Amino acid sequence: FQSNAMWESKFVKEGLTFDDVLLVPAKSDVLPREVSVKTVLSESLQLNIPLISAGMDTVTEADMAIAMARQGGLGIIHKNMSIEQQAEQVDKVKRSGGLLVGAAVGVTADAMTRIDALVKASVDAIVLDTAHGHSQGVIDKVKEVRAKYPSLNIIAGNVATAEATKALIEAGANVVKVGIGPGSICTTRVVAGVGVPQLTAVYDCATEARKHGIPVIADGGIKYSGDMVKALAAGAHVVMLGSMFAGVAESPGETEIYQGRQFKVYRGMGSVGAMEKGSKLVPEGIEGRVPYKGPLADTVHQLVGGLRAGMGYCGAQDLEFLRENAQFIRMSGAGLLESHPHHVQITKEAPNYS
Amino acid sequence: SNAMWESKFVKEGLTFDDVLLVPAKSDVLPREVSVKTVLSESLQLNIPLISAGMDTVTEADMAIAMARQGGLGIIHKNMSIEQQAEQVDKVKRSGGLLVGAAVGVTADAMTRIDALVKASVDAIVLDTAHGHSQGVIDKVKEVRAKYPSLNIIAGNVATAEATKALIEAGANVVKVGIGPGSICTTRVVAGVGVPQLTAVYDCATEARKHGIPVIADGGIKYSGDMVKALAAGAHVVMLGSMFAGVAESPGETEIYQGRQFKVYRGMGSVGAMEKGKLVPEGIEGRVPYKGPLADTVHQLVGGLRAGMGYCGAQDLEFLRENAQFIRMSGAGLLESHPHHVQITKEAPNYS
Amino acid sequence: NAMWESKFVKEGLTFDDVLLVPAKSDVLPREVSVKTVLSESLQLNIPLISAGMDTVTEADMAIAMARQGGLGIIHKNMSIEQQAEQVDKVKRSGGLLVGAAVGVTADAMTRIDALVKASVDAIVLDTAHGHSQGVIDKVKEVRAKYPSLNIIAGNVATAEATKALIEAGANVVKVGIGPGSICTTRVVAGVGVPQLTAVYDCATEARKHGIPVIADGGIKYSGDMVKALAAGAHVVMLGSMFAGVAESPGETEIYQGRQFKVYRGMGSVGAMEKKKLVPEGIEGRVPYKGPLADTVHQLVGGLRAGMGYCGAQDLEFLRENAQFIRMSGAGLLESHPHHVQITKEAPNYS
Amino acid sequence: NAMWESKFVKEGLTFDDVLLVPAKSDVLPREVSVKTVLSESLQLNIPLISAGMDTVTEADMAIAMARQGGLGIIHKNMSIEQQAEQVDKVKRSGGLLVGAAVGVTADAMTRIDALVKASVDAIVLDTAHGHSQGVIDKVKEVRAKYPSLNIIAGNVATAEATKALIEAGANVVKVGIGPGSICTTRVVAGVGVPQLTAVYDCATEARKHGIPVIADGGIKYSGDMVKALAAGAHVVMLGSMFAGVAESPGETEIYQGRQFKVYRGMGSVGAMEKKKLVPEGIEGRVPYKGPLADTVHQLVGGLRAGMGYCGAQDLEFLRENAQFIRMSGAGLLESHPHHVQITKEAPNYS
Ligand SMILES: C=C(C)c1cccc(C(C)(C)NC(=O)Nc2ccc(Cl)c(N[C@@H]3OC[C@@H](O)[C@@H](O)[C@H]3O)c2)c1
Ligand SMILES: C=C(C)c1cccc(C(C)(C)NC(=O)Nc2ccc(Cl)c(N[C@@H]3OC[C@@H](O)[C@@H](O)[C@H]3O)c2)c1
Ligand SMILES: C=C(C)c1cccc(C(C)(C)NC(=O)Nc2ccc(Cl)c(N[C@@H]3OC[C@@H](O)[C@@H](O)[C@H]3O)c2)c1
Ligand SMILES: C=C(C)c1cccc(C(C)(C)NC(=O)Nc2ccc(Cl)c(N[C@@H]3OC[C@@H](O)[C@@H](O)[C@H]3O)c2)c1
Ligand SMILES: O=c1[nH]cnc2c1ncn2[C@@H]1O[C@H](COP(=O)(O)O)[C@@H](O)[C@H]1O
Ligand SMILES: O=c1[nH]cnc2c1ncn2[C@@H]1O[C@H](COP(=O)(O)O)[C@@H](O)[C@H]1O
Ligand SMILES: O=c1[nH]cnc2c1ncn2[C@@H]1O[C@H](COP(=O)(O)O)[C@@H](O)[C@H]1O
Ligand SMILES: O=c1[nH]cnc2c1ncn2[C@@H]1O[C@H](COP(=O)(O)O)[C@@H](O)[C@H]1O
Ligand SMILES: [K+]
Ligand SMILES: [K+]
Ligand SMILES: [K+]
Ligand SMILES: [K+]
Repeated sequence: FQSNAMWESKFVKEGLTFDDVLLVPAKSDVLPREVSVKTVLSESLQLNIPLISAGMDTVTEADMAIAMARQGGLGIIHKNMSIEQQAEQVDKVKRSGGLLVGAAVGVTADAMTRIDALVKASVDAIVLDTAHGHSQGVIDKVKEVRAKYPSLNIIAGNVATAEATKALIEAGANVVKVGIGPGSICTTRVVAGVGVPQLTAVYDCATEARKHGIPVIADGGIKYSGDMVKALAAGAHVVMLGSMFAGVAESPGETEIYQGRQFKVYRGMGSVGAMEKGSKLVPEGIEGRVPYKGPLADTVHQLVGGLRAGMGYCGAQDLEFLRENAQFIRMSGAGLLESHPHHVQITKEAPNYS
Repeated sequence: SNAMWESKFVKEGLTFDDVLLVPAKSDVLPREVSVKTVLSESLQLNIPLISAGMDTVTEADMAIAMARQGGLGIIHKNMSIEQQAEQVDKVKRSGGLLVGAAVGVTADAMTRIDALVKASVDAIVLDTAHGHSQGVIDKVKEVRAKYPSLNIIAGNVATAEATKALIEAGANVVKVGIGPGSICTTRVVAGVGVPQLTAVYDCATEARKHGIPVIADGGIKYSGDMVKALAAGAHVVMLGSMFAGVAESPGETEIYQGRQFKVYRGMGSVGAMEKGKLVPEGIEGRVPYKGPLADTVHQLVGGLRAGMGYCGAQDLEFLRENAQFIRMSGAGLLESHPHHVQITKEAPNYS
Repeated sequence: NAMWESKFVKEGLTFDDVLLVPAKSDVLPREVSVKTVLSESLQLNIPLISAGMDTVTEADMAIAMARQGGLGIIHKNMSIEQQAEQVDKVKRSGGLLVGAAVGVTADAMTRIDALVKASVDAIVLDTAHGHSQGVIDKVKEVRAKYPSLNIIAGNVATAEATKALIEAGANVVKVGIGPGSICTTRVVAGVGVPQLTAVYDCATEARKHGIPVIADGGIKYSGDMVKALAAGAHVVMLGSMFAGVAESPGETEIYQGRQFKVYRGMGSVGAMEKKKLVPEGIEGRVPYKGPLADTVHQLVGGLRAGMGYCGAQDLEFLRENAQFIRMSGAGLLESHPHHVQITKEAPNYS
Repeated sequence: NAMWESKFVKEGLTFDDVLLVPAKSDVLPREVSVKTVLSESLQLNIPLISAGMDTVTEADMAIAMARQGGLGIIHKNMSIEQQAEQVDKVKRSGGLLVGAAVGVTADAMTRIDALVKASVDAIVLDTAHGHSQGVIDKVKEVRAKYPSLNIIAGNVATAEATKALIEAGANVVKVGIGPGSICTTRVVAGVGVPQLTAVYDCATEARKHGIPVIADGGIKYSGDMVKALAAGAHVVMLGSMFAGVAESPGETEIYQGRQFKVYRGMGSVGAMEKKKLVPEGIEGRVPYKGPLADTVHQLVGGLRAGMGYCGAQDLEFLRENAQFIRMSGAGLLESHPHHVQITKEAPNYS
């Protein structure tokens, strides 16, 4: 009947994102240079740094995955290519000294065929990427892959609620990817009206996944290295970055001079440009440019450096302590203005602030 | 009694940019969801879109295009009674299409309604600035007593009491929206308004008891705002600025800075009132030319279908009854839009 | 330990935080009564007062304001003789109501005596901090010598300060610490109360004694005046919205083909000159708007629209029954015109 | 589970989130006392300390700050002999008070020995994270060797951190992690506390031991200083507001016809080289302001006006009695001047 308790709970929940909070410094006994940033995603997947490059056609291919793995991270080779081409990218990364590599797979009828070639190429993890992870199609596809490959690392997403996280874990997924709408090139929340603020989404999903011993991945919305520290402190084992990697030298594509500086193309996989590469349509992403940042090593050094400093401020020896003990404090828009530089004209741009 | 003095600053309101829709378990794909909606027995739409009854938005060509897309058009009342009845008759002659017409609360209101009924209009829109007026209530009772089977759309209102008053007067559809229009200054020049998402939610809460649908009119800037309006209790949304740049809109295309634009102004603006001193409650402006209506409608329905898919809603009734929101700050809004990226090209659904 | 734990308890609201809730209405906007009674000998046909500033109100402004049904406050940045002649000029042109600003100094009573001889209708004892012992002692001194004189005291922003001035003998209290468009008090001194909360807090106290309050400062559109009156104020005082009017002092200057007029705070460097100075105001310019009658028509028109939305037959009903709803910053962007390139200016929105 | 469920419970306020509520005042701004006592051997006529940065305070700045009634902290980006000569130069200029900054290294004890022999008045054991064991162990090592030396330890932003440094030997605590105008700690590390909540939380613990705190960073206008003192701080520390005066280190540059001075964070690349460093500061420029005396007069002038609004005859009354009121971003826009095109620059606003 009309006894709709859902009607009066429509506007009950509240959500927080990175710019809403700060990490509260605590007693510390460990220097930043001696903290442990290693993380374990499964029994056959350990990362020395908690950084994964996104599986997008302007972010990660073979050269990016090789450079990411040599930094201690992981690269997800995108799926906007043929099955044999993607397997050739995976095989190229594997032969380069026994490095880790991942590959993205869509939820289509041809998914099992693509996963077969990736497993034959000795892929370490597949990423069942989709816009709405909490669908029956993704759930059924996780179970079919789990039955065929019991020892394969499966990364499933994207989700933003605890119930969605529970459904993917009991379907076979050993890693859950969190993020509906936070991406720098994403318009899902604008054209569809759906999303969860990324920090609340990471906290709600990690709350459910910690009951089963499953890690979660913070995917999208990270603009500065401090946002990565907040995502890990909110419960995530590892973060996935797109915009902060699209400008590095190992990224696909060359440099074009724009506004007098070198720029690189960065576009969403749900944009018009990306969807036509693998084919009106209602897009959920945009196309654009990010500044050129030189080699990947210089960017990863700044990222890890900011994490080590933040863990020093919080007294975290390893990521598990930060995940379980770090406390936040909420601030208003005025607090954000105070957090950034203010009332001073910046002359030289810093390696970690633009 | 100091009850009214102590409750002045108690209520709180939310707009579209304050909230997001929470994803839920989904068994349906966006292309297999149903966007149909029923306002009454004699007024069913294939898509939940109504074009605003404004002189720069909807005339005969716009109403014909809206109906052939599955929606509805409201012929504006800034014309003679014979001209509005003739435009209604043109739309009906184009294949029995659904069409509406706007009527004010004046002395010639019944005369204009008499001519619109003879033209076989499908719905009368008694539109006024303050729907919670005694004159508006009396007019609805005067029309309902004369035409017991006529679809009467009354507005605009923004509170639960006003919704109950118009329903008890005879209105079978209620229009919600005081202030949120893109060309509206009512909240600025008069200080009166209710945040549109809270207004829709409060009016639908009262209207759902009596089985009366509400129209979310004004404030919609992207296709995601329409999803939030329907999820908040609205059966159908009304759009103005989203339809002004469409080729089927009345008025020719102007050239400004080489680009193509179309005039868009509020019915309470100075220019609109001089057509048919003054204290205006709207402004006059221009919007970019968007081309044929079919391209704009495709993007709007596509975002709605994607939104219903995220929420696991097969039909619009499930969205109204089950969709949950989450509140966010301004920082959440900035995260929701694209950010820290130099946009290269404009998207079809993101301007 | 109670004062230490209550430092951050209070919350405050301003005009852009709220909207008025429409209500059942049986009255058309052209039927409403905008009259207001400040005292037995001070009745206004419109709830509008022009601020006592040297770029807003002099003889010509006060004459035009009073003819529209309002009131003008002649500023005090002039000699006693010159201010007495300004007041007499307004009285000699039809017997119009007029007010005059007076500061708290040793010269205060001498200036008040000349204004009273000029048949001034209301003295505005305007100071930066109305909640001081010097201002209170001055109000008792003036009321003792002039029992029938209308005394407007300010500025204050708390219920405690409102009660102190009423018990001192003031019959009208002026509210506003910081919200002025040219004011920097909250920036340079860190002190203030959000104007809508200040009006409501002071009106809550003043209504117990049957004393009206003036909402002074922060009004940038006609809708802000409606909110201030609905929050408990009997009348509003405007500065920036009258500084561009032709009847204001100063000439019109043209900048990039558009006319402007000078507008500055009385605590700015320029006003007090007319290194050792620490100002609490800035100096700037506002667009030229032409005759006062056009601005007043838009102002009263916007008020009549708002009173119609609220079902207020008179200002006393709106003062006691109007309800607000709070909104965020996204609600403010929705309230203003948005996502449309504005082609031409409106007479009440620029 | 308790630590997991309390992650997002606390809420923090900054300067632009609140205003000071005006109260009854029997005291004029010119007759209030702005003196403060940090310890028995460190008393200041005005509550101003210039930051220990290579673009803010050296010998000339500390001399001018001391002659104005404040204190200057010699930065540590120089050899031990250079810093001792700078401290000695300030002492030779009429027995003026001077402070010196010291880092937490193995060289710290040797640097402190040379500063003590130069008759330094207070050392500033400054570091990025004052709530670490190395900073605690260093304070205890310095306190044991110099029981009468004024030790200012920081930086911190938590009551627990304040207690740890107090029990280690520090008689003055410096509050501030993030709010600096040139600081990017909160951006690149994600760590910080809104400055006004940090000052209030740390002063809450410090006052239970009779220990003063220093509000360090985030002050953009004179009103922010009044809020920091009213939040519980005995004295404020300024960097950006002092870097543009003549007495600060560096020389004047020209940019777009105006005069500027270089101002950079000590955690910036330029300050540390004086691509392996991960900086927590930026390099920039600030407009030239002239002699220090003109800036100090506007700062103290804002404090005297704010204390007059609050009815605080001394700084102790302001810390113990001043009440705040919270406001939204709309209230912040009302606080600043608005809807008026500013024509002239005020000596205390932009
Ligand atoms: C004012 C700032 C912020 C600043 C100034 C100059 C330079 C810095 C740099 C950029 C170097 N960043 C920094 O040192 N970050 C930091 C972060 C977290 C922690 Cl826990 C620590 N912990 C230890 O504290 C004790 C002492 O040994 C310190 O040297 C350090 O090793 C340090 C920053
Ligand atoms: C990263 C994003 C957002 C993105 C990337 C590339 C492309 C897209 C596009 C723009 C194509 N939009 C999208 O797919 N929208 C969407 C919306 C709502 C729902 Cl419920 C679904 N549901 C189904 O999920 C399971 C699987 O069947 C999927 O194929 C899908 O049909 C999809 C978006
Ligand atoms: C805001 C919109 C959409 C708008 C559109 C065109 C024009 C207007 C104008 C600018 C004319 N302003 C308006 O009419 N203001 C208004 C304010 C308050 C009240 Cl109470 C009323 N009451 C109505 O008076 C007339 C009659 O319809 C009565 O029945 C009653 O409803 C009207 C505004
Ligand atoms: C409208 C403003 C703000 C303004 C207008 C013109 C000039 C001013 C100036 C810039 C001069 N600042 C000012 O006076 N600041 C102020 C601050 C705090 C207090 Cl407590 C007081 N107390 C007053 O001392 C003198 C005496 O009148 C006392 O009775 C009492 O009123 C004054 C400001
Ligand atoms: O076009 C798209 N629409 C919505 N989300 C996208 C799209 N393309 C990439 N994403 C997401 O955004 C993430 C990277 O965004 P960023 O790191 O914040 O710039 C990816 O890992 C995806 O999860
Ligand atoms: O001038 C006016 N004043 C106030 N509201 C108006 C005016 N003109 C149109 N509207 C409203 O605004 C709606 C369209 O606004 P939009 O869809 O946001 O651009 C219309 O359907 C009316 O409800
Ligand atoms: O310089 C000043 N400092 C602080 N407040 C002022 C100053 N000058 C005028 N005001 C106040 O600001 C009001 C007008 O401001 P406005 O109408 O909002 O622009 C006046 O009536 C005074 O109450
Ligand atoms: O580079 C740095 N990183 C972080 N904080 C800094 C740095 N340099 C100075 N600070 C802090 O910022 C204060 C001055 O900043 P300001 O007065 O707000 O502009 C100093 O007293 C230090 O506490
Ligand atoms: K900062
Ligand atoms: K986004
Ligand atoms: K509007
Ligand atoms: K102001």
